[PDB]
Amino acid sequence: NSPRIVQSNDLTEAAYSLSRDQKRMLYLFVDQIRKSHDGICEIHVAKYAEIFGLTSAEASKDIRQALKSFAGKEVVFYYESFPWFIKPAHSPSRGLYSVHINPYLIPFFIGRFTQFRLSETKEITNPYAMRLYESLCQYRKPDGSGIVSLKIDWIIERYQLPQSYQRMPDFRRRFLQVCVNEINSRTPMRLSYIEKKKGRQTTHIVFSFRDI
DNA sequence: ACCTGTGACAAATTGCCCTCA
DNA sequence: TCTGAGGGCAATTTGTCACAG
DNA sequence: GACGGTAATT
DNA sequence: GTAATTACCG
Ligand SMILES: [Mg+2]
Ligand SMILES: [Mg+2]
Repeated sequence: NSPRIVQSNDLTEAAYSLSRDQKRMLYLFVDQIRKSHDGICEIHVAKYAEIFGLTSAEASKDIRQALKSFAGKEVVFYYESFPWFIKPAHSPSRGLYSVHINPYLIPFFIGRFTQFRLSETKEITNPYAMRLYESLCQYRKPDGSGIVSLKIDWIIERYQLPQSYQRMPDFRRRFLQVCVNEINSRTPMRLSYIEKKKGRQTTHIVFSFRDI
């Protein structure tokens, strides 16, 4: 049974922009941190490859490029911004990377919490769909169902959606429908929604879900 | 002016393949 | 030989915007 | 490369 | 023929 990720709701609702590969690595960091400290973590290429059904080569490519793409990335808890890394990653041994997570991030990870097993999200491709599945997990009930109304502006400012998704039809076509379809095809969740409006503008999205 | 969706194009990402220390 | 660090790809997805209703 | 199987050399 | 350590090859 795959690793049970838990995280403070403050991270689920933080403002940041990470790729799929970066979020994948981040889940393992959160797992390492929680089992305890000082903040120094490690990643093995071959274990990553086995976890996500990747080759060693493509695993190596994903880790390396995610890792160099962390530089300058920042995290906002609503309104405080932090860098993810305080030192570049580096490899003491072949197939092994050592990373220095900002120790000031530790209390935001382990605290009003969100939890999901890693197999639920490891087939998801779109990172915004990972964000959506995390925010839905934050409201899930023991039995596996839930319902929540999210404000569109808050979705855009938390997930840092790109500017053209401020136009609602592109928001619908390239984010909402794709990430709902992905969740429904790639997780053990079954998700539906309906739109809440005010005048001509759509202001919130109401998600209902149950477990299969 | 506001809303919706679709058609196109560009930019990014994906799972691939190959090569050599 | 088995790893993994590189070097590439075509097909597909994602981000953007012009245009009609 | 890094590691271990296998022949080779004392 | 054996023993055992070793260069090196895959
Ligand atoms: Mg990859
Ligand atoms: Mg999709």
